Amino acid sequence: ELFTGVVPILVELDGDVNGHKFSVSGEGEGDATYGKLTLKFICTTGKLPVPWPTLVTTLVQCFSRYPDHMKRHDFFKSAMPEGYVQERTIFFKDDGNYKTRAEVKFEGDTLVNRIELKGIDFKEDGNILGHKLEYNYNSHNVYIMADKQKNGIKVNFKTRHNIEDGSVQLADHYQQNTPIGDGPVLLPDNHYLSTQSALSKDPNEKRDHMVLLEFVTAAGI
Amino acid sequence: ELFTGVVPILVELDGDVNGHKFSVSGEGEGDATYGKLTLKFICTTGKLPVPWPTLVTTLVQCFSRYPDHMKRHDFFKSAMPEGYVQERTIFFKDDGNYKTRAEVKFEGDTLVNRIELKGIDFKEDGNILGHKLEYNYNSHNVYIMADKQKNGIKVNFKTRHNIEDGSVQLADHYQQNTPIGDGPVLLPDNHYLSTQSALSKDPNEKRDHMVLLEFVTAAGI
Repeated sequence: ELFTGVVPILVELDGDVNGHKFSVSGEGEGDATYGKLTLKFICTTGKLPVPWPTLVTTLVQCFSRYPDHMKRHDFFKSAMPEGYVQERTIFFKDDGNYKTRAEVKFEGDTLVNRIELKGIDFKEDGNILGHKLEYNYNSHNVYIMADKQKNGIKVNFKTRHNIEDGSVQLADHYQQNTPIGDGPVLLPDNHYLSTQSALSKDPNEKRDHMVLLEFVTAAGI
Repeated sequence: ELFTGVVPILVELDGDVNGHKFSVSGEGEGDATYGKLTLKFICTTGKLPVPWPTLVTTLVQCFSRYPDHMKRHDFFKSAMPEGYVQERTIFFKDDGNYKTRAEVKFEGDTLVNRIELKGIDFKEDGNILGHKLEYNYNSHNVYIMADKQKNGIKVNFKTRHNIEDGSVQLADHYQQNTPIGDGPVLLPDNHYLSTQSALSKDPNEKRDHMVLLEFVTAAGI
């Protein structure tokens, strides 16, 4: 009954992309019984130096809806409340790469996601820094696998980002998750997450931000 | 001030796909000042004989957010309250094709969308009838153009539908809109609509349905 209701989420990221240091904080809530996510991200340092969509995947998979015949496959919630560490290396096709380490654990009643992001090799004439990315998101398949020795999961998927000239900027994600606690955790069979996201703005918010709605459900078994 | 607030939407579709006759009714509301859409679709005849996502585009572009420097390009709202007729022919790659005629006009305080859909040539071993389509949606670009002689717009875009085996079912849309009223209407310059949609289910709804959230904003000028 940790995720049986509506859970408050808090997100804090500190980033450095090509020297441009910045910070983002996010508040929202999630309902795992429905896989729904609702978060609001404010750039606490002023203007975000990278497109808001490139940070969607970095800014809580434990809120996925795992139908009941797939519950022994839910590593994410099996690691709670102590948590898990999520590390990734994201390669944006023909551009830079992000490196992120995050700790997501319950801190009281709130599920917290703290991250450190470092981006490098970003072209100034590229879509990322050139801010050529459109403000929206598509649906992707997130493929999971149990990582035996490490006692975790290896996740890996590709993301499609639309550019204003119609084209699509692809981003290769290489992900890993290992629990923080020393207790046993569910290693799952191979399977995937089906995610759908929609970005918008708050009509009454003055600060740079992104409003994100997201629906994620587990599948493949 | 027709679309300056929150407008109640009502949708009614009658369909025939390969002989399978069915009906859908939808209620929701839209806020054009924000391009937000929120609708709930119930299949009034029982079980929908085609995947719910193949009907998203058929089931109200006048709710698009048109930034203010693009207002003379908003044909959709320039045709109100009398309305416009939307006709389409949608070709699903290597499968059948839908034909739809719809009338969308204001009937009182409610913006109404009545449609007649006819689908044919659908493979039973195809993704459509074989119900192999995943329950989600991506973002697309809807390209508009003024149709001179006809006094309307010719719209045309392609849609991507994810299948459960990862792959993507493409759908080619050929669209036309002509006002119903005899009064002048805004013909616009070439431009496009950026749409994002997310599908979900009502936890308390027993009947076959689809819950859709959508954000659309105009761009290209």
